[PDB]
Amino acid sequence: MLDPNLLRNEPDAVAEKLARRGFKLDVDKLGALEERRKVLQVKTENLQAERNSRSKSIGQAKARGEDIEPLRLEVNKLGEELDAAKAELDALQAEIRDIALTIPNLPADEVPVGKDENDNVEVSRWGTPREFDFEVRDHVTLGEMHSGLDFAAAVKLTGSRFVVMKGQIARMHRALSQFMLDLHTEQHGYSENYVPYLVNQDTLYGTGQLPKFAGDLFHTRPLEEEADTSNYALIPTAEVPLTNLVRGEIIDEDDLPIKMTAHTPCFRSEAGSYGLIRMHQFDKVEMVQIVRPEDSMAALEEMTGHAEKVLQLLGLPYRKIILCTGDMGFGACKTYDLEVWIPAQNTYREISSCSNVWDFQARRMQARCRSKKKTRLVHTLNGSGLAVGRTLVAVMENYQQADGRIEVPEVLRPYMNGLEYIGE
Amino acid sequence: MLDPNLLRNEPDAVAEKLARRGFKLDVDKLGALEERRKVLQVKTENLQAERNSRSKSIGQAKARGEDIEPLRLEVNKLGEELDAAKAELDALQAEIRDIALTIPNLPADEVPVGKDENDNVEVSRWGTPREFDFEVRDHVTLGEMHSGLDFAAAVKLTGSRFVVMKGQIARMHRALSQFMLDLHTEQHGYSENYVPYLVNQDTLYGTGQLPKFAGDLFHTRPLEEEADTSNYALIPTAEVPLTNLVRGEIIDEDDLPIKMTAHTPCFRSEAGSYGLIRMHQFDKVEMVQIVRPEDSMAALEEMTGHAEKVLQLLGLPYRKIILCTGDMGFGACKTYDLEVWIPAQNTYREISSCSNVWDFQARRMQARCRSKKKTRLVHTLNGSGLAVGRTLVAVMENYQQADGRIEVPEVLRPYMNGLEYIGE
Ligand SMILES: Nc1nc(-c2cccnc2)nc2c1ncn2[C@@H]1O[C@H](COS(=O)(=O)NC(=O)[C@@H](N)CO)[C@@H](O)[C@H]1O
Ligand SMILES: Nc1nc(-c2cccnc2)nc2c1ncn2[C@@H]1O[C@H](COS(=O)(=O)NC(=O)[C@@H](N)CO)[C@@H](O)[C@H]1O
Ligand SMILES: [Cl-]
Ligand SMILES: [Cl-]
Ligand SMILES: [Cl-]
Ligand SMILES: [Cl-]
Repeated sequence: MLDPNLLRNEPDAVAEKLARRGFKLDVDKLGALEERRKVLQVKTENLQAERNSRSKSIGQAKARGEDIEPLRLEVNKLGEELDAAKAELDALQAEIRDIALTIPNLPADEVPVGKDENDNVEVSRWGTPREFDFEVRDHVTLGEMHSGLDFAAAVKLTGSRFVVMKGQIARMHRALSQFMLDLHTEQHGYSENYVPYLVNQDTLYGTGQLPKFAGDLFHTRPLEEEADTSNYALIPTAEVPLTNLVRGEIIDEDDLPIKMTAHTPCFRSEAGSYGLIRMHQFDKVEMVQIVRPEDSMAALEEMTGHAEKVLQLLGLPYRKIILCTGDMGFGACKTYDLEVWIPAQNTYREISSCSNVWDFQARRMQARCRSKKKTRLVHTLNGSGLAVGRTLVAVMENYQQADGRIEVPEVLRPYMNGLEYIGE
Repeated sequence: MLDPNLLRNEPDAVAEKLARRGFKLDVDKLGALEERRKVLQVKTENLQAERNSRSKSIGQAKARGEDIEPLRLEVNKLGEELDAAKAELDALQAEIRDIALTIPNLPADEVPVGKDENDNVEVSRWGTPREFDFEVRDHVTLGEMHSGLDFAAAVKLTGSRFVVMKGQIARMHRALSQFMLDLHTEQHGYSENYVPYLVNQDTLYGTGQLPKFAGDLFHTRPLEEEADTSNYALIPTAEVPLTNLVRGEIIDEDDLPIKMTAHTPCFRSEAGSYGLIRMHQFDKVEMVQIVRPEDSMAALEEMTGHAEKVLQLLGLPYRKIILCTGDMGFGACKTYDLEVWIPAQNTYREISSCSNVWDFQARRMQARCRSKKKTRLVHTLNGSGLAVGRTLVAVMENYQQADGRIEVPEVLRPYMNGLEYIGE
């Protein structure tokens, strides 16, 4: 959520910034509700003043032995009017909140104005794409040659946009996630976490999947024996459980930054999309940071660096892209995307997204920090380090040999019993 | 499913064997439906004989120039009677099938007759429980001392029967699953697999979770853009996707055994149950075997051995229990359970279940083998090698020191950057 004070005091500048990312802030609707809220706030106060007075008058009557019955009808009619007003006020505060929750984050000033993917700016690149001395085979070809990718088996087991990985390919996918977690926990100061893969409605509201993106998720039907408390959704990213670990907390500023990593499957309905490029299930090693507000922009650099180190150590050429206002996620105020070289596509494909979410989720979770005094909202960040299946594609394609074998990157050989190549 | 021929030809012996496991086979209901099926089969044949004859008579009329209109009414009335009969027959064949699918597996003759957990027989044991020279702390205590188990964080993120693991505890849990997969793939001839965690209705019918155990599962609501093909359930065990990989196949007997392993989260509604002992989500390294019918009992020994090797290499004392007729799972014909020593409970707790499922799932999946000649059903087996959270509990409790630190078992130190102990 955005600061309610900016929406009440500077709506025209908020709308101006939100328009840059393609959101039209309905200033007139919002202002009408906001105005009716103040009118109701006063109406309850006046009704309470009148009730207290008539009730103090009913006291003078009971003391003077007067007819204390007409004033009793007066006080009860006021008590009803008060209740109707508090009811209208609560319903109104709920409508404003519902609206507040549909508003995306305000973008950082250094974010370039743009409409879509074509307006994102390349800020840097590393490594040089391999000059192949043969016809480049794609990851589906390479997978099937090695009997390691089986899309038909997954359709039989579940349906489309699912995969079954077998043998050395499955081992490589596994090695990649172990290498990522070990890098981040042993070298980048992240603490490892095993989190639930099903989360509740409060958690989803916390990181911003709710109320607007329910359709992007897999929802589980409630359990018979947990009838009213098991309305769960499958996690779309480890950012969701990880960021919510500080939900409703007041952290000592000296205990910040909190750096968390986790390796989980990720589940996406993939609505609106028509091999291992966009699945319903995919693994990702996630990085989450809880920081002081003064440190989030530094933390974004640090975290992107951590994601970049995975690519560098695996010898995978990539480029760093700053997203434009119109290509960011709902909760982001600034995003860097890392795009890896895919030989078979003769282009760079997204492998990570690192964002500074500002105080947007902290406001929804009421995640604050103290100095050591008064409290204020922390900032949150999240980035992939990395999306494992996309890394596997990149490794298979970039390390393929003329004979169809796949060279195991040096850093993965200890995770693969010292194996030099996939296949014979 | 059981062999339809045993149910039709030897029902009294089938019922006798099923009663041993507490199932009352409704021989009289089944026999009534079976009988009405044969009557309908004949009724359709007679109606077809009559229609063909009257239709051949209608031909003699068209040839002789006779009134070929009454016979036309006769042939169409017969065609209707045929349709009603084929409709009654199909509805009946569906009722019989529905019943066939509720019947549990017939138990092996060496399975002891018993009513519950108290009638299971200990067949062997390994190792001696540690003689503690201090007050034994439980895994919740040990977890919390090391800030590695957080049950309150999981309730906030999702709800009850979920856990959040952090730091060296999460690392140890991770190390355990890596050690298990590496043991089974490098030493026990299992091929590694990355499978979907959501599966379809056919898959669930295949391994036997359906039709009887829908309530034990988490079900996902169908996706808007996959409206009629996304009625999925979360996998309760990797046995489900793994065993179904051979569904509808005819395997060359020389390609058997098929040995598959996988590390997945497992999701159970846990209906009827009132720390890390019975969660809604838990990890398990599963072993699955597809074998010739002559090899399943040998394969059960082999697989239990593979599960036992995990416990031995981790220096964890355990006992091997043969389940009695009344304590087996629906699809099992024979089960060995490995139960590990839990110091804080002064008893052995289940860590693995290894079963010979016979041709029960193979019959549902129509998974057959040829020699490279004619075909016959394969046998399937599955066993935990092992349930990861239960192994973590066992390791934390059995390796705890007087100062609260946890000694890292020798085999896990390479998976934990050479760490000797958890905590300082
Ligand atoms: N549906 C999907 N399928 C696959 C995929 C990957 C490999 C094989 N098969 C499928 N990757 C996805 C994906 N959705 C996202 N990703 C990959 O995940 C990365 C990060 O995802 S993101 O949505 O851009 N951002 C977050 O979720 C944040 N928590 C930061 O990680 C992206 O850069 C992609 O590489
Ligand atoms: N709900 C549950 N929770 C936990 C658990 C474990 C650790 C921490 N928290 C929870 N373990 C379970 C469990 N249900 C089963 N297990 C563990 O899984 C083992 C095998 O499960 S079983 O249902 O007995 N059999 C299968 O699923 C077969 N696929 C063979 O593995 C059992 O022996 C238990 O140790
Ligand atoms: Cl429902
Ligand atoms: Cl505030
Ligand atoms: Cl529905
Ligand atoms: Cl048969």
